[PDB]
Amino acid sequence: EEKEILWNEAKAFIAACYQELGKAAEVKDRLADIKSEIDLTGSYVHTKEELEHGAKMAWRNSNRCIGRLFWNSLNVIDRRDVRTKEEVRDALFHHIETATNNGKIRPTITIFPPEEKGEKQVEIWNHQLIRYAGYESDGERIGDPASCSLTAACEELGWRGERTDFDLLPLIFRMKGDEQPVWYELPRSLVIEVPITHPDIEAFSDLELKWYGVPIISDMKLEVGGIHYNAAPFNGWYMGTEIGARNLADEKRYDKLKKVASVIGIAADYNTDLWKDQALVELNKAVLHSYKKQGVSIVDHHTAASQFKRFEEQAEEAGRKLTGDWTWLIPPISPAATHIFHRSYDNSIVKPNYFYQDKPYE
Amino acid sequence: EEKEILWNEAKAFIAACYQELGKAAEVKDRLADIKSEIDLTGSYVHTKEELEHGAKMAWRNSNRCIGRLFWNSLNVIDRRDVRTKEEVRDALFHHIETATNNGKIRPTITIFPPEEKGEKQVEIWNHQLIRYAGYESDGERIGDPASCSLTAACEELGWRGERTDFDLLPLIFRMKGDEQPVWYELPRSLVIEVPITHPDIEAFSDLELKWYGVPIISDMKLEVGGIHYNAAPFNGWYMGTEIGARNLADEKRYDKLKKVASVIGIAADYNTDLWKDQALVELNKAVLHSYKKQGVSIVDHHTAASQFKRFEEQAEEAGRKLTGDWTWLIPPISPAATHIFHRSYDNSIVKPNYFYQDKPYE
Ligand code: HEM
Ligand code: HEM
Ligand SMILES: CNCc1ccccc1OCc1ccc2ccc(N)nc2c1
Ligand SMILES: CNCc1ccccc1OCc1ccc2ccc(N)nc2c1
Ligand SMILES: C[C@H](O)[C@H](O)[C@H]1CNc2nc(N)[nH]c(=O)c2N1
Ligand SMILES: C[C@H](O)[C@H](O)[C@H]1CNc2nc(N)[nH]c(=O)c2N1
Ligand SMILES: [Cl-]
Ligand SMILES: [Cl-]
Repeated sequence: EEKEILWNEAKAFIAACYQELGKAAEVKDRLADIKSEIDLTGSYVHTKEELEHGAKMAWRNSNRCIGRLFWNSLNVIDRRDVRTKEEVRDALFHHIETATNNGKIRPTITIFPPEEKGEKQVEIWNHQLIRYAGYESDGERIGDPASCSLTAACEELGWRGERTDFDLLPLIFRMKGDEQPVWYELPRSLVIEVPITHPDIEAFSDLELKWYGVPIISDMKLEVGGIHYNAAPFNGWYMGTEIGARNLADEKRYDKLKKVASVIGIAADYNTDLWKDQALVELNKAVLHSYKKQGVSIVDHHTAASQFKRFEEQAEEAGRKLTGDWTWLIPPISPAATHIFHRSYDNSIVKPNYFYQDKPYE
Repeated sequence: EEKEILWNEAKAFIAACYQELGKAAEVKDRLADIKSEIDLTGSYVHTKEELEHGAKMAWRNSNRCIGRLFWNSLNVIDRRDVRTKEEVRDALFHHIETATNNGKIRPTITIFPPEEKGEKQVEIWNHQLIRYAGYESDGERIGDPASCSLTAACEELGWRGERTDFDLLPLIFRMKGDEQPVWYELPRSLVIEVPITHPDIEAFSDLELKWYGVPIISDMKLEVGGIHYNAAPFNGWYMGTEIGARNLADEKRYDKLKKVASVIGIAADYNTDLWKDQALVELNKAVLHSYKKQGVSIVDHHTAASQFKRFEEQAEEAGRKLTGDWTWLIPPISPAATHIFHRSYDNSIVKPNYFYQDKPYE
């Protein structure tokens, strides 16, 4: 009965995947073998090629992603073999090292064993493999509020943060069978961080801002042909606005705009001065400059939008329908200056794809 | 059979309107009289109170409008009495003068006689009562491209523009019965314009930019209780971004960003410099400064969003459902710095409301 759903999702997926791979003739016999595998086992196992291509399609179908031009160059690491928490740990460490690539970031995904009966083999608690802790107590606020609750959950497990504004959270995950997750401190040698400086306002370094090099999302499920890879962390490189216009700017995040206005020498008293907008622009210029100066990959929202226009053009030529979420595709800074703002996008969900799933805590 | 639609729209409208006006008891007898009026005549006529309140509700229900906090102070001018093109003209002139109010702008609407059988009594061709002409020929581009086609249609009627970048289009409209519209040159004494200067970059005036004081939208239909007021031009004051981030910035409008970058002393060579964003911010600061210096009403996107937050709060207290179009409500500059960006809005259409209708030409 769920053997049903799996089979249909498998037919749809294998047909399209083998088609795109020029292997249309092998569809029939591969489906045959799958049809039997589901019967006996209650599931089927992807070939390395299907799994690599599915992860690529899934990125291609991510409506909210402006970076999709490069879907076909995704570096897929197949780690369906892992059985131990040491192996998971070492896999997660490797992912960080290989994706980082000394600053020249490789979009990469590491794929762990999929859910069995909706039962997770590996359950990752981090939202990104590399994220900063957040604390709030007695009015006091330190670090990244977005991480307050995961931070409290790590501190239930005998971890303790130093309470700087940029404590690296440990990796934390649970193995099937275990009642509590384990946690491992990140080796600082693996984590590139970028101090934020401004191209020509030297006082900007007084803010003592920094951010980490690589956003590695670890809380989404990759679904491919009815197989549910709940643990499959992936990374791109940052678009500068994500850091400069949100992580560092939002009132519910680091909330730095007033501090930025002060070091850039402008008043923060009157809305009509547009001081927040000016602060946002200088902060965002600073972030791109710092990543570039440090030789860590990053893209500005204008170039990103240009690439996405190429993605739109490439999709039409291949005869693929384009889907997209206008509300996430527009950048949070000068959106009307990108072509994205001035057109609309069909927000339909096509599979394979990445999906939200609930965290264990919270 | 359309006597049907009219009656239902009339019941819905009178019930809600009289309710909001504390006149619930008068609903039954007023409906009675309407029920008979439709029977005999094929339509019904609004009282002055219903028409004023309907126009106010219609603004309140405009999902794309961030300025709705002030819906209840709309100044409604009832001009259902007009029968001649001289009267229409003089009504349109008055609207400009009274809405402008020497710079202290009054949100106003002038309401002309409604459609009879879907037949317009008065058919206004302008998109705004005050707009700039646009020309394109032999690669050459002058004025406001948004106005290219209306401009060509006026020049079919024996008008001729001087071909500056800021020619005022004439008022142009057609009376039921007439085959061609008539046109009337706007008296310059009625039209306030604002030269764009920057608070502290004196070279900014070399761009020789200006814009008109009052946006008076003349192409939407006001619908109230099944009555279709195709001619009912209305105005607010500008939000600075409409001028600085769109009318003057869009490549398909005045396309000034490169020129702005030059006078503000920054390079326009590299996306990573975020020169468009910086140009956008200085251009927008300039617009707000110029309107304020000239004593012409204007609002910045931050204050506007704050007012709209108050509108949201006021709607909840009155037990009214809020509707809104997130994609138009977010400003095109620093949208993530307003609360609007971070919540969602039900885009349902509630009546009374303003609607798009086709232009005669094009
Ligand atoms: C290579 C550089 C990449 C860039 C610059 C990029 C850029 C972005 C941005 C800016 C967002 C929106 C975040 C926001 O507005 O808050 C996003 C969303 C997303 N991206 Fe990408 N991306 C890249 C690579 C990838 C990769 C490799 C994948 C997966 C294989 C991916 C999948 C997604 C998904 C699933 C979302 C939506 C997440 C959600 O719903 O919360 N992207 N991307
Ligand atoms: C008092 C100051 C006002 C301000 C600042 C204001 C602001 C705005 C803005 C910024 C937009 C969106 C334009 C865009 O994003 O391109 C808008 C849309 C709109 N406003 Fe207002 N508004 C005001 C008054 C009014 C009035 C008096 C009415 C009618 C009685 C009105 C009805 C609308 C409508 C119908 C739209 C949508 C038009 C469309 O769909 O094209 N507003 N308003
Ligand atoms: C469940 N959402 C996952 C998530 C957790 C923590 C931060 C952002 C997230 O999603 C937004 C998102 C997702 C994938 C991205 C890939 C690359 C990139 N530069 N930004 C990206 C941004
Ligand atoms: C059919 N759309 C009408 C229209 C024609 C020409 C310019 C803008 C328009 O609609 C957007 C619009 C509508 C009403 C507004 C009222 C006040 C204001 N400051 N901006 C406003 C902007
Ligand atoms: C239809 C499509 O979403 C279109 O490009 C919209 C985008 N959002 C907008 N938002 C505003 N404020 N004004 C516009 O003219 C548009 N155009
Ligand atoms: C659900 C609601 O639209 C929400 O505020 C969205 C708005 N658009 C967004 N767009 C981006 N890029 N990132 C976000 O986190 C959000 N949040
Ligand atoms: Cl992030
Ligand atoms: Cl306008």
